Amino acid sequence: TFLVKEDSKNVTAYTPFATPITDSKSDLVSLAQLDSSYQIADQTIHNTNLFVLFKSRDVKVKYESSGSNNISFDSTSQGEKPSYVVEFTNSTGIKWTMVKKYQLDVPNVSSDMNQVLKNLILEQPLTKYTLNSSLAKEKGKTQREVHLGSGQANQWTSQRNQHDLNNNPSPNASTGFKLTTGNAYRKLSESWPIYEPIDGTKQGKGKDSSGWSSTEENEAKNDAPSVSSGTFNKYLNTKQALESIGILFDDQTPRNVITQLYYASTSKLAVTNNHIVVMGNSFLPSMWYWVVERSAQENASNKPTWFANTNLDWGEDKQKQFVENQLGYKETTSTNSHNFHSKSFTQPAYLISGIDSVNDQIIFSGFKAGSVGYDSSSSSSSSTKDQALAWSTTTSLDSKTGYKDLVTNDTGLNGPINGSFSIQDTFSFVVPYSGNHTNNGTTGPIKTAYPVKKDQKSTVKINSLINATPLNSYGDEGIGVFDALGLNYNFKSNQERLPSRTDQIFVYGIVSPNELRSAKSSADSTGSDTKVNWSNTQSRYLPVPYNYSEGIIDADGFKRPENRGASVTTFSGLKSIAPDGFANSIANFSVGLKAGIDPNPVMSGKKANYGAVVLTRGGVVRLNFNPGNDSLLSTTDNNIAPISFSFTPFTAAESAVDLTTFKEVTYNQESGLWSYIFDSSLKPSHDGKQTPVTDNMGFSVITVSRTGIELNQDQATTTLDVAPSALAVQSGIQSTTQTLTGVLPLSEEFSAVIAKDSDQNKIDIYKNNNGLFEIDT
Repeated sequence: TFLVKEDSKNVTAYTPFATPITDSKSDLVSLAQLDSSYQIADQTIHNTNLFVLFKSRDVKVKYESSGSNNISFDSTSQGEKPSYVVEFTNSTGIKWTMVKKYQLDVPNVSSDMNQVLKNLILEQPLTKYTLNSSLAKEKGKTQREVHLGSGQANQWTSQRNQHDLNNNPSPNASTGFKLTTGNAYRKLSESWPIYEPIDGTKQGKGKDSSGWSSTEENEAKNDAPSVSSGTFNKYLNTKQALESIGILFDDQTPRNVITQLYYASTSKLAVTNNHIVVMGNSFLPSMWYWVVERSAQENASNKPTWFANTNLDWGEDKQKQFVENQLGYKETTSTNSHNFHSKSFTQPAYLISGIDSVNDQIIFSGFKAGSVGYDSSSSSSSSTKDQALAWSTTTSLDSKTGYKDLVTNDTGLNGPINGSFSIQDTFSFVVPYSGNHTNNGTTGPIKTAYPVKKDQKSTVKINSLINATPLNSYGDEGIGVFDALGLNYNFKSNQERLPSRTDQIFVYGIVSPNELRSAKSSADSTGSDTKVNWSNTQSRYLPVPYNYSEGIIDADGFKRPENRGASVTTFSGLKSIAPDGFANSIANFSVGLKAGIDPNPVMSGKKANYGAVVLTRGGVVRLNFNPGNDSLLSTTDNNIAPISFSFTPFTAAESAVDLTTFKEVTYNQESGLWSYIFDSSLKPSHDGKQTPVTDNMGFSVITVSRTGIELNQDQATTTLDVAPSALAVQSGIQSTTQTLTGVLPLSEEFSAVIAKDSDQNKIDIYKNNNGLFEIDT
């Protein structure tokens, strides 16, 4: 029998004949002995029992920079509503009864962690209505402007050696983006605004919470009023959009960053034979995750593990350093120059695609949320004051071809180097040279350095920030756009896309029960921050489709003259033509990670195959694993890109689907097919211009199938050299009128759709032809 979620707290069971079981509508929130403010966040089936995640709309969390126990629930005003994971069972018809109830307590904080948190600042979440221009921030100081000062041009050649930028050919390379304007950056105790600038290069107060609350917020309220009578020339009102992505409010005002971080961090559920795993959502970053031992006592506090303590394998040692060297500045010749890199932490947040389990293994994926240092000096003063220190790390044109050599390239490892370079009859934004290489021949090794002057080394305060997108540098320049859309190509006979290693990074992997026990120990460590190691992980540069932006039509080394023009080179300039329910065409999104075991037989004496699929902006990604080792699939040749990742573009039908309305991902074990359910009723009621939405009705379903030569099929396929892929195709189940309840996969050859057009229910039976549906009236 199949289970259907009637609403935010009720669950109704159906027989395989698409008929509802009488007296089966159960209120699990009531059953779990939880109050009205709670609703079911995620459901999964393990060991035949239903595991349910619950989260309260009434949760309140505080961050107190002083003290030992910094992150805590606000007991005082009935905000001590932690999230719960409950095991339910059938005691027979359908009669649910609670087995175990686990509570997810806030994270513990060390002395070292709290020194980052004290001055940690966070970007306002990205919305359905957020533009390329809202995201855009004013360009920072030039490399020669930081280390040398103003009017120090054509003196670079003689002075670059002292500042340890020996032979560096890019004085004009940007050092980051200014934080005095653009999208709001807030402390964990501070709250985010309902307003978003239309142009971040001009409108906005960035990290200046004080300057916003005193003067700018009032201009914002006047321009972009809630419900319209408003002008909407400088600002967008996204209260409705914010609310639709899980933002909690005190009427009009959103709750502080820490509360939003908690509520969104308890979004997805995975269950193994000994552990329960809880991760965040795709909308806003997750700085932690929960590993709950299923053997935990009735009233015990289950604490999360920080991502800043979970050391991942980025594929290569160099790939990890790239991410870390940009997290902040080291040495701390100041005293309060605390950031993540200095306090010896790793990547602190991820925008989680999802989490699932196969053969007691946990599978995760997501994009790495951008994180960089920033200056907070407050005065003469430092040249980098009120600015983020981020840069492009895209592989140089002169680099060796072959995946391993492209990703290990020392281009932009310690400091910035990319810009704009004229090559023959075209151009590039990536530095043409690395090592001893120059146009004349060999000139001595090229050096890079963190954008901090060595004279101002002591009188500088480099603290930490976290972005709401997979973009590290938002500085309004050429290279920013090519790194975001994947428009950097080499010029050698065999073309190759030069990857970035900090911007639009997709991280994925498989976690063992012992790797999860390690994670649990780190959450329970008191005193020192205990470090975790996840071995079977990988990273891949996954950018947004270039054709989602107006003005770009191909991806080649040769670039047309019109493509050096400002209108299609900077963020504010760039215009979106993306149909996937996002106003921006620059930041990538991922959702619906679901793994499944292949029904097709494998060679005798070999373990059954299993993979995972996930949806990203522009296509479907497939994660390939070796079942004999329960590791990521790999191959002998390093020149070929990790065979554990595959990407297949979408067509106009799949691109048309609003990725922000993802409801549920299912997998049919007998078919080997994934059903991606999108409910249009998950749309916000009003635009950024407060105009009522008129397309929040209906649904859509996408089928995902395995393609390619699969492992251990025969004697030849015992090893692979090509990554097996996936295919996303609009199933044929869709509506613009009906409001979906759920989809019953009645059989391999049949499916049932439960919906309401005018309150009364309707059961639609569709004919299934290996993933392709046509209605049976």
